[PDB]
Amino acid sequence: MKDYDELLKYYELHETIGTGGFAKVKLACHILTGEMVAIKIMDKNTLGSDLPRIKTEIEALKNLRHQHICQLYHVLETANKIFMVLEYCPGGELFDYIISQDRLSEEETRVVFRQIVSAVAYVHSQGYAHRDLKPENLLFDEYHKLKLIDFGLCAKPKGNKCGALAYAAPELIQGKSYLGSEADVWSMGILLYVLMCGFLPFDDDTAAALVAKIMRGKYDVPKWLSPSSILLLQQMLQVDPKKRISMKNLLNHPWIMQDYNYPVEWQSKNPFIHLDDDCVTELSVHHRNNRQTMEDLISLWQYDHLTATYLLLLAKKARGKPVRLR
Amino acid sequence: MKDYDELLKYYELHETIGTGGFAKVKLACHILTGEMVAIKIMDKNTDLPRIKTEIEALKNLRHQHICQLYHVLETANKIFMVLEYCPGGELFDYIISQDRLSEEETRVVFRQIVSAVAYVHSQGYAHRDLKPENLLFDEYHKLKLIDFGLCACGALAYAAPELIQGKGSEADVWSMGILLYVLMCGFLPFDDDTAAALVAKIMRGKYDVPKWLSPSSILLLQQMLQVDPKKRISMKNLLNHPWIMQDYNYPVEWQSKNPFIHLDDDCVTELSVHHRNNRQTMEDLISLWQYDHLTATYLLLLAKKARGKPVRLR
Ligand SMILES: O=C(Nc1ccc2c(c1)CCNCC2)c1ccc(Br)cc1
Ligand SMILES: O=C(Nc1ccc2c(c1)CCNCC2)c1ccc(Br)cc1
Repeated sequence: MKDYDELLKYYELHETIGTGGFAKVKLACHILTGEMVAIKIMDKNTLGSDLPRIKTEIEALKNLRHQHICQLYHVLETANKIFMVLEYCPGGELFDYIISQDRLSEEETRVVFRQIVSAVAYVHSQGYAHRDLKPENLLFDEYHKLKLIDFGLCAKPKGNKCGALAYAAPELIQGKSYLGSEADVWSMGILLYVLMCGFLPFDDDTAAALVAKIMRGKYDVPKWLSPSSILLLQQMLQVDPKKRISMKNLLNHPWIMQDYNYPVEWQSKNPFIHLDDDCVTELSVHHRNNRQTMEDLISLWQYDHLTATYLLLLAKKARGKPVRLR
Repeated sequence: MKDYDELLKYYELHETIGTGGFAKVKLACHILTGEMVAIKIMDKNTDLPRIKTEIEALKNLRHQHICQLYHVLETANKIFMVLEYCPGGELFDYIISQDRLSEEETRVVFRQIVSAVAYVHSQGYAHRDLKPENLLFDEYHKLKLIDFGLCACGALAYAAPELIQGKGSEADVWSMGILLYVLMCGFLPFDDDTAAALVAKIMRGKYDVPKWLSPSSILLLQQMLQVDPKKRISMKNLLNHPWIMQDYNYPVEWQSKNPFIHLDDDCVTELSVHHRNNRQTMEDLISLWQYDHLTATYLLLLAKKARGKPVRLR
């Protein structure tokens, strides 16, 4: 099977999780390292209008590297297919966690929300806005840690020139000039509300009635919400993006800090410079090449088999497993 | 979410099995019967005529080897299609995990494909996208044809020469021939890196014959893979072909075992106890086939009865 020749040199294929529209996900094992991955297989003759979104997502994931962002390891392409080798996320969607139970307690919400804030503060530090923050776009890994996905609508608000209406900021609906970041803080406000309430702050049977409600910015505060939760919600759900809470004040907000008593740690634990010597040395022995050639090659970050082997070795080291290539 | 309120009266949602663009497929449980279903969730704002084509065809087609439509729900933002549960995966996935299938195992599978397609054609439809990704295994390892978004220019590698040339039943036979080759070989008879080079190969109609293919398989492949649709084997001669009948000695049974007219009394009686009516009020309601919650409940109860479980609503 043609479209699979190159992929099978590097990965041993396990079960198909399934197929939705143009995209199939298959579990696989990276041969050199033994690590489990998810492979997103996209058919080019089915993808159509979504091809530019696929390219936008790939460009963003090449440049973003964080403990709460689903990691891209490898991009492969044939006549008919684009393959994205991605971080293994068996825990399902935050959406599934919400619908499976009545509303989350303030405490359960904070555990999850502090991870969302970490990811988004990092995205913004890199000059990006995600623009499609919603619970279907947050996955749990096997350590029950959240991983942001679906960067197909993302942009660089200060660089070279969105999704579910219920999560969209007023200024984003009305198509305004902005610093862009502020719209993601509104979407995080919506997520905070839905997590603690089990329903949206703005919802309706028609798109025109929903738009009007978002523009109005009036929402109910249920009796089970604490005063602390109400105060944070008012600061995030400001219709005026200039009056809305900054990422800086969100990171050490009293609600965020409750029970933890330290601010959100958003800085990435996974660098682009600052290579891991153990991994570089082990790659050098496998490829029978000198360390410095190896460093120069890794630093190109081509998202080829080398990028994948380096990143999965680094993942294998973080587990506690030996830093060894088979 | 308002988009999910009506659906969740009838179904308990389980995990996502796939997401691509506007389309997401989620596993679910039908609450009244306890039966598992697949739910295709389509965002209307994120292609609409293809969706309506599939729904129209599936409302009219009912067969043991066609993935069953149970229920269509629509909100402001969503179209939901409740479909037969197929946890055995794509025939495609199955083939590549085995490299290729024996002639024996190919026949078991191919006879089910011929059954589905002969029925589609009997109803005045051509499927036009027959490929191994469009054939799913159910929980009992029986094949179910999906993706009726094209009807009566799918994957070029499965497209008939006369179809590519723009000049409906004969073209599906060519596609089943491609499918027959891939099942026994594990690779395509016509393949290339560009669309123009693939088209040229299909037009010339020359392909390699691997050494492991029997003379019987080679002969059936030549009859299906005729570039001239007038020379190509008919559905009639396919149904009782010597290769088709080898381990079996009876022709392919293509007629549907899944009726629109005949209603099952046990299911009607059980639905009457849930609905608080007599028979005939219930029969008249079922016979409308609206693809509402009643069609789902009837069809799932009938399936619950086919598997040997009690004919009972929770
Ligand atoms: O890893 C993923 N999915 C997945 C992985 C493992 C399992 C599942 C999904 C199904 C649930 N049971 C456990 C096995 C996955 C990862 C990234 C993306 Br994007 C989409 C899906
Ligand atoms: O049920 C379906 N697929 C499915 C369900 C579960 C699993 C799969 C597919 C993938 C194979 N591994 C097991 C998990 C299904 C049914 C109809 C349609 Br259309 C699309 C998908």
